[PDB]
Amino acid sequence: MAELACFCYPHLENDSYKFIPFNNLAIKAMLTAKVDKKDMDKFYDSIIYGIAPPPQFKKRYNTNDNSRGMNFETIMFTKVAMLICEALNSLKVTQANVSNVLSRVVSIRHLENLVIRKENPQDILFHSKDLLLKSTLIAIGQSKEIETTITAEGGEIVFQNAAFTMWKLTYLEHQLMPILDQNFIEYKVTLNEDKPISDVHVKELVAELRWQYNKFAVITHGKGHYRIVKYSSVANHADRVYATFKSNVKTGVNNDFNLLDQRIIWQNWYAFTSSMKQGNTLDVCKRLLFQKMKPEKNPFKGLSTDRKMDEVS
Amino acid sequence: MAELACFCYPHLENDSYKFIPFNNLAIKAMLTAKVDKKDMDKFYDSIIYGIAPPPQFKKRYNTNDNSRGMNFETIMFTKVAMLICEALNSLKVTQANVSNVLSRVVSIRHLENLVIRKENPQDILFHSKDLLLKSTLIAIGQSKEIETTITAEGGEIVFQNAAFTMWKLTYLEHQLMPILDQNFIEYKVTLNEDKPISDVHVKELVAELRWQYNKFAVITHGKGHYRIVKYSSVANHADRVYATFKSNVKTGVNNDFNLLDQRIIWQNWYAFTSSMKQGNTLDVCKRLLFQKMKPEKNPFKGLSTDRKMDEVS
Amino acid sequence: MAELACFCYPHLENDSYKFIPFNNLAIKAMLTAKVDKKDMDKFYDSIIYGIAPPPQFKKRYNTNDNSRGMNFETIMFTKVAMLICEALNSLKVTQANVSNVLSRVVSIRHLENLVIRKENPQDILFHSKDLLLKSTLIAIGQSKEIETTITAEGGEIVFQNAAFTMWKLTYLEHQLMPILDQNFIEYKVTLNEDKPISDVHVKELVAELRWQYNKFAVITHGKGHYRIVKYSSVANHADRVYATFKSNVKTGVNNDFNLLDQRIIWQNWYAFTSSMKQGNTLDVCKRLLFQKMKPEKNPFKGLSTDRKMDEVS
Amino acid sequence: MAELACFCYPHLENDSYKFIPFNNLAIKAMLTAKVDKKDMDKFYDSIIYGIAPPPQFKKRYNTNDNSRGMNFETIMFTKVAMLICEALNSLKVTQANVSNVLSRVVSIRHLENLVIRKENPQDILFHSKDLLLKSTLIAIGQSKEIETTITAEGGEIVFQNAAFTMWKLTYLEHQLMPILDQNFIEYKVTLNEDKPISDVHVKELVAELRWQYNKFAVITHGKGHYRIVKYSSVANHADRVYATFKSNVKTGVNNDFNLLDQRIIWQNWYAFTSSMKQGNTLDVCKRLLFQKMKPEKNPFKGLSTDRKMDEVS
Amino acid sequence: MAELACFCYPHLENDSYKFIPFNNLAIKAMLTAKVDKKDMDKFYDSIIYGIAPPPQFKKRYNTNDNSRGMNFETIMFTKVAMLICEALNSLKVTQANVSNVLSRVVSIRHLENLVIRKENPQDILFHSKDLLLKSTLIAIGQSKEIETTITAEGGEIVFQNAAFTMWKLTYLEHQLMPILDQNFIEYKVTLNEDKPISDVHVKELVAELRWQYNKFAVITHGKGHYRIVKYSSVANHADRVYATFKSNVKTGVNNDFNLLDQRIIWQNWYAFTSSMKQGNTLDVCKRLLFQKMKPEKNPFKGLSTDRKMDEVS
Amino acid sequence: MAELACFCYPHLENDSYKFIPFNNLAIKAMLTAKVDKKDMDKFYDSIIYGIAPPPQFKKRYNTNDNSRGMNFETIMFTKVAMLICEALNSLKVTQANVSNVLSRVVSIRHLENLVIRKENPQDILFHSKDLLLKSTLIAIGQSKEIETTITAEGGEIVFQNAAFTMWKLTYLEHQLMPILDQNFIEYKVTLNEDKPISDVHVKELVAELRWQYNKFAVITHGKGHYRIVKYSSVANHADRVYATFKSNVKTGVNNDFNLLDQRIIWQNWYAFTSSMKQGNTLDVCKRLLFQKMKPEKNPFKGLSTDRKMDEVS
Repeated sequence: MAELACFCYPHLENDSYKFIPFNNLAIKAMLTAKVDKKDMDKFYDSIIYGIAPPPQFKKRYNTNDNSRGMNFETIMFTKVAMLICEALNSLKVTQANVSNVLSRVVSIRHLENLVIRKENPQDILFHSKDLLLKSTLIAIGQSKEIETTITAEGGEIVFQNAAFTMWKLTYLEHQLMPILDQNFIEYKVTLNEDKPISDVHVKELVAELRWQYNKFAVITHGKGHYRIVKYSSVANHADRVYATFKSNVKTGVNNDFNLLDQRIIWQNWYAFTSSMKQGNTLDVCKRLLFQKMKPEKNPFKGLSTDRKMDEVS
Repeated sequence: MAELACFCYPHLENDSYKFIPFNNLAIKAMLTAKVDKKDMDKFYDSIIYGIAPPPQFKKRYNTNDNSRGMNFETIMFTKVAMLICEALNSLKVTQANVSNVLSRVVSIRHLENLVIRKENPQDILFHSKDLLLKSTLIAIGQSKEIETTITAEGGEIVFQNAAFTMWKLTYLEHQLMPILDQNFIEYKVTLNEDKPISDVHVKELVAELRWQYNKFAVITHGKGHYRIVKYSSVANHADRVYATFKSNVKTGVNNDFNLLDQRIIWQNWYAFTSSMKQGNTLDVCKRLLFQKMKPEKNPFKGLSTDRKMDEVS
Repeated sequence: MAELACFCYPHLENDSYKFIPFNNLAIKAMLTAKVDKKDMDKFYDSIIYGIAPPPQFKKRYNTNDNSRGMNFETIMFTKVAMLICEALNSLKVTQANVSNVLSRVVSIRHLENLVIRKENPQDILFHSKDLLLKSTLIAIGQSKEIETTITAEGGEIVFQNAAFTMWKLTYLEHQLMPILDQNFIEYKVTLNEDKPISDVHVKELVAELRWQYNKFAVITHGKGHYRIVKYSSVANHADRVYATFKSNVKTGVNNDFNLLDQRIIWQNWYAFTSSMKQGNTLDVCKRLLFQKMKPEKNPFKGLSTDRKMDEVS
Repeated sequence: MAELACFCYPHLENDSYKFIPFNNLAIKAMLTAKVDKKDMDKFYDSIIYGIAPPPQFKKRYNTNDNSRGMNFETIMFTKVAMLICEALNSLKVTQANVSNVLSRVVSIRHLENLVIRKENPQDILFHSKDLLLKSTLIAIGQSKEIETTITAEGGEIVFQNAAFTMWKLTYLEHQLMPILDQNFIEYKVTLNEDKPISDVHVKELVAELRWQYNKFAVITHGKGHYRIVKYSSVANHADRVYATFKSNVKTGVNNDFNLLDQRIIWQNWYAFTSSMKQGNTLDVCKRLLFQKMKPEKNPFKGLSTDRKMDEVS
Repeated sequence: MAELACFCYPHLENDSYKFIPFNNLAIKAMLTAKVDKKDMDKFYDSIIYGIAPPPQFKKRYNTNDNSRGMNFETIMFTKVAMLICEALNSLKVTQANVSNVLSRVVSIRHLENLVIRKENPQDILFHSKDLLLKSTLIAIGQSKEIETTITAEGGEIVFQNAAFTMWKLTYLEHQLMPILDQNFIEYKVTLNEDKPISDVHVKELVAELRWQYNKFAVITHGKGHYRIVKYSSVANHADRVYATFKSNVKTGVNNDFNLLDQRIIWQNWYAFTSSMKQGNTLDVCKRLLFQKMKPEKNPFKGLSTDRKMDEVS
Repeated sequence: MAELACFCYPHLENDSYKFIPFNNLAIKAMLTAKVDKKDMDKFYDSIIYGIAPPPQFKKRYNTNDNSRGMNFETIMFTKVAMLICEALNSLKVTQANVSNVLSRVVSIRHLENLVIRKENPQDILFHSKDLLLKSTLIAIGQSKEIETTITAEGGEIVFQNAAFTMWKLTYLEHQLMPILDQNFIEYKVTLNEDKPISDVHVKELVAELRWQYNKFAVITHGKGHYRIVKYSSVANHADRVYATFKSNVKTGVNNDFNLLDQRIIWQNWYAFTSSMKQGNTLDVCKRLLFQKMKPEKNPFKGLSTDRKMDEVS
């Protein structure tokens, strides 16, 4: 949600730019400041604690009368900012890229989960110093790779095939920006290797997404991995994928919606996304999300019964 | 599991019999006693605390080196024994019925749940003094009525139709005899009124037993209510309904297996019970419980999709 | 240990005497008083809290610089004093018996255990009002009865025959005068009915006193019940039974040592007590307590092996 | 109980094999995997946390619906695996021994007790680096030595002679695989030096195994040390020594049952083991374990009386 | 310190006056009120909680910015007010005495200690209903009696003669108005019966006031009992007895200073009080309190040595 | 109380002896051992934990059935043993001194207080490495110096003159061997510099030992410092100084009783010690300790009055 500027600021090192985090006490001194409408876009200078983000980012931090910001007063904020800076310092920035590299939108939950991944002494982001850089660059947005299992967000593995991996997103026990709804449950399926999947494996995946998580729809936000989210939410997700697609007339990213395997996606979401990709307006697209239909929406018929009978014995 | 003798003893009151509970300290004094094999079947007399159950009930109480008994040292034991005695004192017993009324098998969990029901100041067993007597007599076994909603065991209502009621059995947080497996989940469906159910109501029940609890099979132990238990258990239940049916060559109860509505019972369990009722041996009956089949096992096709589409909006 | 005067005082009610307890705050005011050696034997009058025991009982209560008294500041002291008074008020005392009824020696632990017995809603001292009077009169010393099971001290039944009963003395968790040694373990065997015991029962008792408690000697202090105490203590007990026997030249009690069944008592203690009863001096008696001997000290040979073989299967 | 493969896996280092432990998070990812019945015997590869034991070891780890595995999620699992690997890395393995060195059966409790021994800064396994290697190799099974006091399992010394040592096994307060029965008590006697014991020392041992632990039988599982276990268990031990002896037709170990000193072993167990060693079937062997007999089963008569008389004074 | 009006208000009952306490919530509503300087002396009427003391008593209750008031929000305030009202309701008041009976000065600590005395089920103020009335009337000031032991303030008896009684004032653990100095220790000696004391008793008192409390001076504030207070305070007491004596030109009480036994009072305080009683000014009186002198200030010489020698043995 | 052998053992290092402490687990293994009466005086060898003190020191350690030993299982035991060894390693011992250097009697409380002194980062035993050696050698007994302030035991300074220093002994909050009596209070006065004290300083000391601690007698055990202990104890101290003096016919120490300044010592103790030094028997010496007398026992008369008058102002 938040931009990259809320976490770090650029400091020109006479060849290229360095990036330095903020202090929570420098932000706290900015929420109380009184600056005029000529200096909202320039970084603030709290004499005692250093530089602070510009004042226009007021309503992005958890003040007294605010709850839609992030808990910047936490030990996790510093870790996430150090992660972002360590990533951006490797990637050399130029004098004409700074304004377009600190203005990108990132998911703070993704970054916090990467932090949690890199501190597990038995992970592989804890040993491999290059995999962590690749993961962080993918999360930031300055990379052209696809999020696979080895650089995925993280969570808790609840199913592992020879080609897929299901993670359970632990967004309730976060600190920097936890989910406030106490009824949140969500999963995601990431591919192990970017390559054509076989047919015996898609069946082992769908025979588990139908028996265990049957109250959950399989959708995708465009990139190369599926998201498992309950039906009573599929509405709000549609109104959130259409915005981003429509908010991409600002050409800084080419909106290349990667419609994944149709034998796995919910047929209604496949229809809606195919329409939205072909260039149809909103209200004619969401019409395809609420339309009842049962024409051939079961590729692999005779799956749940097999699981029942294998469970009995 | 335990008999009725473990909870109370008969005391002849010169017209008919009275029934009096035991003391936990009188039982504790019996587990340590040393009686010879002529007096195992006669009640014990612990000089200080009164009468105690016969010594042959040694391995029915939670000693130091035992865990398949009941926690008689608890405040719930006294409540359950008082309940049993208050029920049996109403029903007048004769000098030739005592040996056949304290030798019946009861479910201690059923009695404990009745106790929990009668102490809820907003129940109806808390006001109506006759409904509690009917419920307790049904639980004991000295009644010819069917367990309906108004005299059911109890638990926590998770679904209520116009004709059915689903209860969630809280067997883990019991005291007298809790379930030791920490993965126990089980439900039961009881009818509201003993009368023919309509067809629009069976559909509202099956449209909920297929969407929410899809990993659970619908079985029945013979009486007039369904039990919802997970598939990985349907084996052990079959080996437990066949014993009781086979252990009814001792004619004190006429084994009248009430096969309930076939549109609700799992078809495999319906076949197995119909066979066992027709008088076939065990191994040819359980053969019908593991046989894979999908010939017309969906009376109401097109139900889960309706629930999906009603959930989306 | 303490006398009966430490718990109650006599108040003349113009026909016979009444007995009234003390106040702990009246005793506390006496430990600080300053009385001259003419009024040590007369009751004290603490103006604010009433009468207090005579000052000569100074070193009988737990002061700051004392630990061989009793915890009179406890709720148990009041209960024990009320028990003693309720017993002595029934037994009518005369103007020439008061000085010889408050000068008797009692075991405070016995009285506290009686108190604990009478408050157990499932005892029989809790119902029968006459059994409690008999028990308390036996404990005080104004009765000519023998302590049987039904009026015994109390504890925790660890074995119950058809003729005997073993109790485990809980002297560590007392309040009025607990045992300070944290390695104290002791039992006592009381007879159920005062009558000749059979022979099949003495064998069931000795087959348990040899298998379970083999590190414990069976002794007796004179009255009609056995005491099971470990060998490393049998010395101090001998020096305590000989004193009481020798301190009975003051004829207020006829020392009638009831040597119990020789097939149960430790042969050394039987010899020592028989000698002391015949009128031999101390050092020639205790000579029989340390003399090694194995001439026919096993009446029932072949007992422990039977228990081993019954335990194996 | 568990094999050596559950703790470590071999990694070929181009001269011989290295051995590396597992990660608990790599095992947790294997219990959820879905592998086909061609790859059950090959190590698993959980992309994120590394290698994991083969899937055929499913029911060897404490899952949700399991309790007969080990608590692999504990800090003790890692210590035990590091111990096993440090032992096996010293002993050079060859390309034709790996399949027969990770398939051996070990006692996890033995290994955990060795771990507890090596971290006591005042032990000798804490200083001597070679004694720890000898102890661990004895525990694993790749050594031809006998477990003496200096390389024993461990516990708490409750008796120490000039030739023997009694340890009290603390199996209830373990973490990797504690005993679940809360009535477990067991001891073991190990020899100090492998050499002929004198006669004045066997008497000091038997005079303590008869006075203190009289409810305990002295048995042996074949190796060079005695085990003190209560009689109500001697049945289950017999059915467990006979299996291992009978399961040694697979010649990888020569079953050399070292019947220890007959003056110490329970005569029934000596007879049973001598029979089973001579090659008699089970039911004729266990016949000698339940047969009552008292022909000359007391070599040193007049021992307990000496202890009584030494305790009195 | 506080007046009697702070605790109760008069309500005319058409024959004489009744007295009713206040509510703490009615006082809290008065501290916030805004009354003009015509109604400071008339009782306040907080519409919701009733009558409240006049506003001129503002700085007599513990507000936020105050600590020299009393903790009126405590359960002790209500008890003390009920005590005062129960006393004043017995004593019939007339239409020309109300203004002079609620304007008296009382010691709140005295009243709180009386409350503590009357709730001790083993006191005598707990039984005798007339002694409590006498005590409370003495404390208030509407009685012509002398505070003896049986109606004394209270505390903890630390010494009791045949004629005196020493109490230890527990002013630190009060609630209504505790002493804030955490180094406060003070005693008082009250006479048992108002009658001439013997000579053997004054010696037993002075032989204890010289050995135990030697750092404490014996003074008196005028009434019939001694106060034991440490020397570093005898200054402030002198400046407090002289005020009250000088503030008695307002003749509502006849200042009759009862100089007690000169063999007990500190000679300097005896001289100072005799002077102040004869009618000398302050600075010439306090001159006699700091003058060093040792002419015959030991009536009973040879006392501490006797106590030493009695302590040795 | 304990000897030096209970803390360390000698190990011959081929030139002179080294000294090494014990392990608590090596002592625990010795209390359970079974050694014959030829090897009681030779060090024990617990195979697992090393050397252990000889078995004749059984009743010197806190077992289960013992309380007159020391808490060897504490972290303080190791510190005290390390202190003793570090002291004895400096002082070179010879092959004919070991038996007479580990047989000396030391006060364990003194050593524990030295340990507490050396770990205070603001002491001087924490900086000066030679003062700690001098202090420890004085405590052990291998030095010919007098305990002055700079090498004193320790405690809490409650008075400091220009020539004396009073310490308050904190023996209740020790760990290795605390005082069990909860009414223990004791002080000691040590000289600052070994040199003749003036006369204006002895007066400042006695004017404080008479005002504050008047219930305490000033005694001395022979060395160069006074001990302040309450009168009710002066008996037991006399029976303890006479033993040591009489137990010095074993000439390993020349009993040189240093009778200190007579103007400070209690005159009775001065008389008793002078007698015992002149060579009179016990019962004629203790006669001088209980004799009442007041002939010129006040050198500085007119001291307490000065303190009163200085306290008033």
